[PDB]
Amino acid sequence: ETLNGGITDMLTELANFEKNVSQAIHKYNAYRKAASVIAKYPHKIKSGAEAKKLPGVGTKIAEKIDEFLATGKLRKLEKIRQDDTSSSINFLTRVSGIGPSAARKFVDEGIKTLEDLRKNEDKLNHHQRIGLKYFGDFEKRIPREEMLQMQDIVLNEVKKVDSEYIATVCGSFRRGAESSGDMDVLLTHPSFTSESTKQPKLLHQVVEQLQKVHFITDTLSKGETKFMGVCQLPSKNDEKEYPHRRIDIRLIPKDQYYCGVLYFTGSDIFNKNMRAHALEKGFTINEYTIRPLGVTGVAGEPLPVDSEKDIFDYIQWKYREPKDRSEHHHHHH
DNA sequence: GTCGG
DNA sequence: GCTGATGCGCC
DNA sequence: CCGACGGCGCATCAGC
Ligand SMILES: [Mn+2]
Ligand SMILES: [Mn+2]
Ligand SMILES: [Mn+2]
Ligand SMILES: [Mn+2]
Ligand SMILES: [Mn+2]
Ligand SMILES: [Mn+2]
Ligand code: NA
Ligand code: NA
Ligand code: NA
Ligand code: NA
Ligand code: NA
Ligand code: NA
Ligand code: NA
Repeated sequence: ETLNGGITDMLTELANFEKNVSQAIHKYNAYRKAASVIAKYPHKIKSGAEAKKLPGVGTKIAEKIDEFLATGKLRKLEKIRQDDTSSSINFLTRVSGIGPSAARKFVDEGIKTLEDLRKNEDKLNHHQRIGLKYFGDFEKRIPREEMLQMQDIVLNEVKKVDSEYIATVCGSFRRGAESSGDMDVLLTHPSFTSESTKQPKLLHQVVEQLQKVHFITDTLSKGETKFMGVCQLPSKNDEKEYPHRRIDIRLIPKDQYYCGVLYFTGSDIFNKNMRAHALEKGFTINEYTIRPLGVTGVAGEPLPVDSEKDIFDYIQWKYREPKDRSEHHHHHH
């Protein structure tokens, strides 16, 4: 059903090879960009020349597209698929906590399959152990209806610790997706701003309560402002158990909420595009601030921002609503 | 790998 | 302890 | 070996 679906799958697959196997993070991003603009292109691509007009598609991808349009495949990708070392490395990176470095190391030590991973628990750190343990569950997408139940648990229990926390479920959920990979919760509290931490355990207290009602079930990593863990909906009595889910919680300075929500709403590729455009307009954006770059490449004072749209306005973009910050594709008949 | 120099 | 590099993660 | 490319939190290491 997807317009230019073959091409866009081909680019995503090369991208992943580059990140996981080549550890070539810049080529990964070039292939992701190429895939993103091709998938948002509303016409069927017929040659490499055409694709080459799109920003981020250059001679080599045009050559591949030309090849893919002739044969319906890419010999470069056939070779990679036959390579059992690449394949196992690629696979191992899908476990949370195993990245391209650990995957390569595991694979040359004879750990090539899940079965092999579950045999060598003792080599895994705590993150990796938890990612192994929930590997199948984490592959499942969360239906928006379960996101609503998880939301109702998180808001209720946040309120119970302190009425002046505000929690906002961002990510794909806030962009309106019908399913989400995980749940990302943006949290503020007026004791925490860019200038002061008036209370010390602001994030912890929330996490503690979420463990106490048995909603958060495991921890991957945790600091003063970002928690990363596992969570799970409580089931109907006797009914089947719900799969475990990833949950991310980020506490942001109350007075930098808009930059924070912009960041945490994504998509990841919108953020990258938006922040790249800001750079070429002479601004630098992160989850806290938008700052102008000095003539010498150095960021100055933060600019005032009273809404998400103020940030767009600064870099001369039409405000795009959350739903329009997702990636999209087109269809053929 | 692509683009701005 | 601090700073800076590497690895892995978030959007 | 042209160099930038989005920006940063948490975990852990190295060197001081
Ligand atoms: Mn579709
Ligand atoms: Mn489009
Ligand atoms: Mn998410
Ligand atoms: Mn997440
Ligand atoms: Mn028809
Ligand atoms: Mn994501
Ligand atoms: Na097609
Ligand atoms: Na181009
Ligand atoms: Na991974
Ligand atoms: Na920890
Ligand atoms: Na489970
Ligand atoms: Na631009
Ligand atoms: Na205002």
